[PDB]
Amino acid sequence: ERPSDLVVNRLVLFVVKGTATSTHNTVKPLILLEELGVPHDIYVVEKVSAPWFSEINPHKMVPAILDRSPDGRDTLRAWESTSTLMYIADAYDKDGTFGGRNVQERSEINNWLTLHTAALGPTAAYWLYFYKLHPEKLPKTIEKLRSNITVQYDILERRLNEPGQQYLALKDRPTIADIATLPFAMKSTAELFGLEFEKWPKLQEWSVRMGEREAVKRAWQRVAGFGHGEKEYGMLE
Amino acid sequence: ERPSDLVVNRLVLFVVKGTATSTHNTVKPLILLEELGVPHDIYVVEKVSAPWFSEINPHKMVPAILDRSPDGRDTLRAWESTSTLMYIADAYDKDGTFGGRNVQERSEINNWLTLHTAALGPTAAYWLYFYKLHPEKLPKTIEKLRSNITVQYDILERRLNEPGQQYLALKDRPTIADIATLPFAMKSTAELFGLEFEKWPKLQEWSVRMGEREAVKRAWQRVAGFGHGEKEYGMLE
Ligand code: NA
Repeated sequence: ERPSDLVVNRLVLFVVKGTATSTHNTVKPLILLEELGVPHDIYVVEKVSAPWFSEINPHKMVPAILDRSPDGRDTLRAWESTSTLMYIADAYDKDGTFGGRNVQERSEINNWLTLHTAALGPTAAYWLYFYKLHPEKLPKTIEKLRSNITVQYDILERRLNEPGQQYLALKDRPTIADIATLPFAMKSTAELFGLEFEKWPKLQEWSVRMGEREAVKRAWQRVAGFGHGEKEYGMLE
Repeated sequence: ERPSDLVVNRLVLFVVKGTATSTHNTVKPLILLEELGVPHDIYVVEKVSAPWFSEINPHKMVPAILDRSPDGRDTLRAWESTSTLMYIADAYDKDGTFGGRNVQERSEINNWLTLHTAALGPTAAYWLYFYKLHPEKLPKTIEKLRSNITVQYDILERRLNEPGQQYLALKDRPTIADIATLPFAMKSTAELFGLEFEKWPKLQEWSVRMGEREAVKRAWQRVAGFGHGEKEYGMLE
């Protein structure tokens, strides 16, 4: 059984209480929702281990989405942060401004999106798990993961050093690839991993260029705030 | 400089010499090519570290694809196995048989495809890295990765126990989510991880149903043989 305040009249984004370590994945769909101006509600999950929530996301994590299918026939769900980006793009990015307009664009967008999904994303998640959550401290494993993060920053830097390459996928404009990558490829996160972000100057420039976008600023301010307003948990107003 | 035998007249799939542990990602786009009957060449890479290959895939791994743009005027690329699947479906699966025919299908395909890309895939990759490749054995790290594989198997098993859920994403037919998951969710790979696959009966059943598809059989038989024929490295005839 779902909670009584969980209703789907529009896209619902599931998040947890905003903290330094709880927003790096949930901010991704929120950025895209802000960029596209998609109507959405925010649901602050108290316990991701709750049975009702594993019905939405069997991986028991945020972000998750419930939305009405375009024809209204189904309650669609999206879970995994990359999958929330693909879903919002598919349902709402009519012009492929973030999703890609043609096969050529999508080919690079899916390359840089998947690189994050498969490499930087999971490495950073394992780095954080072993550094902070694992009952035993495994410093050899932690150091290898931190080393793998520098290799991923090395790839992103090489790409942003190519002529006219202002963004990861496309030269001209940011895509879901850029949105997926940003939270793990900015100064505060690099500082968390124990790295000096200035060592990747084009990547740092890119992070600032992205950070200056109004949608991204609005996303960061809101995700930090979720659960710390008049409502602690459940559907926000 | 690019090798003299590398030309893009059609889709070229980049692979390495076939072994039990070198083919679980390259097999994914090869299954989809076989399923759709996409004309393609195979290129056996001697050294993924070779500077010419890093210009194709900066992550210096297989699989990677070079192919002609829709209009045939330009060359495009896909790299990361999941990205190779998304590209082939975009360019060649116009009926959305494997890519998904609508927002509802694609929502579930992208959920189960991204779960593999973000969770089982990277976990299996780190497991193999620490188990064979890393210069010192780290048994606690390997144990935790193994345990995380069982948690991914538990999620897949829960899904395939849902009434009528014959495949991971859709009830009725396999998609790129199934193709992506299979190599890391079959008896042989389970045995390699030191797991008893019988503990996940619906997952084992699904693996056998996928394995009985002619395209999946053709892919497995071909990928094992790359680099063992009359031409060891370069463009196969
Ligand atoms: Na089943």
